[PDB]
Amino acid sequence: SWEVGCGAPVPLVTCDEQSPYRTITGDCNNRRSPALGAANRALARWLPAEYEDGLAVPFGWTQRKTRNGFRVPLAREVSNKIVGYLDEEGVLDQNRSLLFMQWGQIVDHDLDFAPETELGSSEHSKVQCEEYCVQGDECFPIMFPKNDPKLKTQGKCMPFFRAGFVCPTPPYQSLARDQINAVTSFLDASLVYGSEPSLASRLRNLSSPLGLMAVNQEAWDHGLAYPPFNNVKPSPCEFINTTAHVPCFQAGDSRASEQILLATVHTLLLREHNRLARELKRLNPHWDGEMLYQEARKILGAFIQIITFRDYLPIVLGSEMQKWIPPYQGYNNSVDPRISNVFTFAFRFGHMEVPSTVSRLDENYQPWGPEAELPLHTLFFNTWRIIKDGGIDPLVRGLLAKNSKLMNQNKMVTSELRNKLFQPTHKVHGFDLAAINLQRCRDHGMPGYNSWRGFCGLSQPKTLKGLQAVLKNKVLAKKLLDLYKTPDNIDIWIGGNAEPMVERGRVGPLLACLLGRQFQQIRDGDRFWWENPGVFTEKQRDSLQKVSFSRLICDNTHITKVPLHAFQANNYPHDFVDCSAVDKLDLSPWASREN
Ligand code: HEM
Ligand SMILES: *[C@@H]1O[C@H](CO)[C@@H](O[C@@H]2O[C@H](CO)[C@@H](O[C@@H]3O[C@H](CO)[C@@H](O)[C@H](O)[C@@H]3O)[C@H](O)[C@H]2NC(C)=O)[C@H](O)[C@H]1NC(C)=O
Ligand SMILES: *[C@@H]1O[C@H](CO)[C@@H](O[C@@H]2O[C@H](CO)[C@@H](O[C@H]3O[C@H](CO)[C@@H](O)[C@H](O)[C@@H]3O)[C@H](O)[C@H]2NC(C)=O)[C@H](O)[C@H]1NC(C)=O
Ligand SMILES: *[C@@H]1O[C@H](CO)[C@@H](O[C@@H]2O[C@H](CO)[C@@H](O[C@H]3O[C@H](CO)[C@@H](O)[C@H](O)[C@@H]3O)[C@H](O)[C@H]2NC(C)=O)[C@H](O)[C@H]1NC(C)=O
Ligand SMILES: *[C@@H]1O[C@H](CO)[C@@H](O[C@@H]2O[C@H](CO)[C@@H](O)[C@H](O)[C@H]2NC(C)=O)[C@H](O)[C@H]1NC(C)=O
Ligand SMILES: [C-]#N
Ligand SMILES: [Ca+2]
Repeated sequence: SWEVGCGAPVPLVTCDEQSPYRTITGDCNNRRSPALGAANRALARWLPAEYEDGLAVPFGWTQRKTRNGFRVPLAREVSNKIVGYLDEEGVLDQNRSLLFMQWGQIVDHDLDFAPETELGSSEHSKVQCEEYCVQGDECFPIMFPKNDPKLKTQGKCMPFFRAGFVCPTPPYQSLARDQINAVTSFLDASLVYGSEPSLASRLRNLSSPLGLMAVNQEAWDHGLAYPPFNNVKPSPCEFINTTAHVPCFQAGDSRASEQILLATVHTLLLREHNRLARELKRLNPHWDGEMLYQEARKILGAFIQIITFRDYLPIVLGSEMQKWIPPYQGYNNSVDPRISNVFTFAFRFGHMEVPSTVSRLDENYQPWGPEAELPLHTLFFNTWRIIKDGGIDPLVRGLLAKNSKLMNQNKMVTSELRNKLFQPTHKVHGFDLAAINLQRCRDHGMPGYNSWRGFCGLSQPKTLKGLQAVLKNKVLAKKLLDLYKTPDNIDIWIGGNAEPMVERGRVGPLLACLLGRQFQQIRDGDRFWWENPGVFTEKQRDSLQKVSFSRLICDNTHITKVPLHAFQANNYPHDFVDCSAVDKLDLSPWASREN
């Protein structure tokens, strides 16, 4: 191999060795190997990278060069021919709330982020990629095929910059390109507390010794908090309505404002922290701020794991859950906690669960005003609809009352995502998330579909008839091969999502496998898992088993009617109960009795 230790912005420090608290960076989780699982290191590889030049050039870069003998089809074309649909009727998941979608994006943002290459602060490279669609260094444009309506209207391509890689970020050359993960691999609520020490400090309110998180001083939501505005300008959130001039929210993660519902749950998590921090002061008045913040931070993270593994994963993986995530047996120092590259694509199954509209409901769960129901596209980087149009209560009710989009082989990704995506850097509402994913798959050097089928010990179709049988769909199998020419070349993202769903889950055989393995590893390899003996006490754990998202809603909003089981489609009011019927989190076990 080569250089068993490359790396940059890898910061400060080494282990307090006996501290009861996680680092912010993720360091010191594992003792023998302290960097394992930290932020700003390469995504792990379960299989060797597959580039056009075996080193870094993505398949589809140089156009005389084929992959296994054939030209790779354009990203946008695979989007246009296989991913899109018009009829939004009957596309909803009859047994999964919109919260099911939303929680996936959170967990996801807790685990991974491969940021786009920068080297662009007063640059025209950003422009050479935007204005001329010139493929070059880090610019790897998504061209439009002939007859694409976007030609007549936007340009010749959609800009697109490659993701960042390890040793440097400028050119480089020596070995195989590995993409960076800028967040910690552990399910540790980093999307709330940050993954950098610098950032994590800024988010805190270090004026009062109460272990609180910095909150907004310009706007309030019925006496309830809002995360602070981010003051970098230009601001994406400002651009979408210059008259309101409302900036994006500032949070542990940089994506918090990407879409209105993600910002919403970001606020719930911010509010639960401060809530905990002051409930913990009540009980332990001697405690100093640092201890409040840290104990609060520990409880909250405990919260995100419990919800994720008890309530979310079982209805995603389904009958495939037990196969991959057997019951807990304690921490295993030999297990690699790092998020694999391919995961960052397998976990994108969620993109096909995002419905076309977002609704605001009143106190009786009725349409909130004349413009209650909004197009998803008008909500990307939209924070003014929250601050200036209702607060989060109308949105939380939407989450609870409305359905997610069911994945459908004939209706994959909604046009609001496939045709009208807003990107922070740019100005237009016309990017394609489906096309970007596909392009990105090649950017990261993903192996194909069959290499992954194999990895997981499933069959590897080689023929139109073979794919037919796997996909249980003739027309899909036919469209897929007309474009890819062989099942070997199909991109992991679309290839994985095209499979029929497993019994009682929301993904198929190949996806269940990739997702399962990863989640089994972050749990078995995390020294601070909430169930691991020593982290919490008998008594503390016992109380933690009682948490639920419904409760999270009750303590932190003015919604008084909620479902018991928030992840499944619930109807109002039959399925809704009073918050007073919902198990609370008993923090008595956190009291420290003296002398
Ligand atoms: C708008 C977007 C969403 C909803 C309205 C949305 C939703 C999800 C869900 C529900 C996911 C999982 C259950 C999920 C996973 C991942 N996404 Fe993501 N998403 C919206 C928009 C975007 C955009 C834009 C990107 C950037 C893609 C790129 O490569 O440039 C994006 C990415 C991802 C992603 C990769 C994260 C990473 O490792 O960098 C997921 C794992 N989503 N989305
Ligand atoms: C940009 O953002 C502003 C919000 O700052 C949006 O303006 C809002 O527009 C509506 C009407 O178009 C105003 O509401 C009106 O009055 C009452 C509500 O009290 C209602 O009953 C009426 O039917 C009507 O809807 C609202 O007050 C106004 N907000 C302000 C203070 O300007 C605007 O629509 C956004 N424009 C863009 C570019 O999206
Ligand atoms: C909508 O999704 C619901 C959420 O998963 C689902 O509820 C699930 O119902 C089954 C009932 O069979 C439960 O699974 C267990 O049931 C019994 C225990 O009574 C066991 O003997 C079984 O082996 C199995 O372990 C789940 O507990 C329950 N899921 C959750 C998370 O609550 C509904 O059935 C779905 N509704 C429709 C219409 O399909
Ligand atoms: C850091 O922590 C500070 C201490 O909690 C916090 O200051 C407090 O801010 C609240 C809310 O803005 C104020 O409480 C309320 O005051 C009257 C009620 O008497 C209301 O009319 C207000 O609207 C408000 O809800 C307190 O006045 C204030 N506490 C003190 C003693 O100054 C800071 O806001 C926190 N800083 C950040 C950036 O989050
Ligand atoms: C911790 O997990 C590891 C990793 O799976 C397990 O290690 C296995 O150990 C056996 C010998 O006992 C070897 O044959 C395999 O190489 C390992 N499994 C694989 C495929 O990685 C181990 O079971 C766990 N250790 C403890 C103490 O629970
Ligand atoms: C994710 N966006
Ligand atoms: Ca994390």
